[PDB]
Amino acid sequence: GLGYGSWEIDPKDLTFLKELGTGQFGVVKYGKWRGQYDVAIKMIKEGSMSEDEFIEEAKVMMNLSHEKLVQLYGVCTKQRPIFIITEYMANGCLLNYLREMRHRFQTQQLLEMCKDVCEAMEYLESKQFLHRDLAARNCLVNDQGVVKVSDFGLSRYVLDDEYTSSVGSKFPVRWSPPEVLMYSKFSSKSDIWAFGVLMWEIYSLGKMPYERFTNSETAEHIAQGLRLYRPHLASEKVYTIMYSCWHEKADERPTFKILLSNILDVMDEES
Ligand SMILES: CN(C)C[C@H](O)COc1ccc(Nc2ncc3[nH]c(=O)c(=O)n(-c4ccc5c(c4)CCC5)c3n2)cc1
Repeated sequence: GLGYGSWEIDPKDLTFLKELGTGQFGVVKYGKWRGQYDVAIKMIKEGSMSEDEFIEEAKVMMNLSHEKLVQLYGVCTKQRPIFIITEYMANGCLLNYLREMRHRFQTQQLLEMCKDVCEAMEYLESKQFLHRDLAARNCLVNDQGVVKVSDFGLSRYVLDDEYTSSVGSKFPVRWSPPEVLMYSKFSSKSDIWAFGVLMWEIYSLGKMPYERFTNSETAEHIAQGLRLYRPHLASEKVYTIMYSCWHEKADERPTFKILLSNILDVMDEES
């Protein structure tokens, strides 16, 4: 209605039902939009986000529509804290889901999770849109057990310097290729590297990558040309796929289209 652009949701249309938890921008709630539609509501803590830049980017993000991407529905930006309204994913973050041993996952279920994420990433790659912080903690799981990629590009708007540089103390060192750690060279191939690490997280049922090392030690390890090794649940063919994401030379790493093809081939050979 009047006073709201196509990217803008009227907060008066929201019914708040449950608190999901706190993320790095603050509290996230579950609710309904116009009494019927499930939504998640990020409530953005004052001083945590580059809000004007995010709002301009939200316009681009809302047009990134793919079944395996958590949809941005709109933003509430007339008052602080601002809200980001997203698709609701009932089974929570992927990292926590993997760590719940009750699920007793078959490897075919783990490969399907990888395929979900790979499809999202092939879509973003086709739109020349980098995720910039791909990891299991940034994927969500719906009530059907479908995995979707969330928070694509959002690291660009984080004002906490601990997150936004290697000199910072919350930077995703363990998901980063050597050229990011050495030179801050972000590209499609840094997303590819991260996706390999995410496959490793899935097949390890949510272990921390390089779990016995510090971030500094991890940086040195990968700079010496050394890598993660094979999760017990990963077949030889699955391991080859994740390992292909870690070529020292970025231009030798596959595309998301190639990875998707490889993952489908393994699904065919292993089901
Ligand atoms: C019961 N117990 C064991 C699980 C906890 O109760 C956590 O349950 C949860 C968490 C998230 C969801 N679903 C959802 N759906 C769309 C989201 N969109 C966002 O932008 C967004 O930022 N989060 C989110 C992402 C990560 C985290 C939170 C929110 C809260 C802390 C971690 C979204 N979480 C469901 C259930």
